[PDB]
Amino acid sequence: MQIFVKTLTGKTITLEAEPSDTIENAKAKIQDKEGIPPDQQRLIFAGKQLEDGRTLSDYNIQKESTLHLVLRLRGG
Repeated sequence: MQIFVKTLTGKTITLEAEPSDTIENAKAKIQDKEGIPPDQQRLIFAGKQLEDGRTLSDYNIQKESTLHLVLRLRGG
């Protein structure tokens, strides 16, 4: 799937993932692009706060669907 997330800084990051992938994994993939450890990340999906240990599927990110990720930095 094509994942798009906007950072606190308005930066668009594009990632590849499946519904089966975890939120934790998604954060790790973002880190590789953002440079910010998952510890400092606050990732929200369609206004709903994401929990670690969950899947993307659990939040209705199904195959060939879309995502609505809003990412903030801790301290911001």
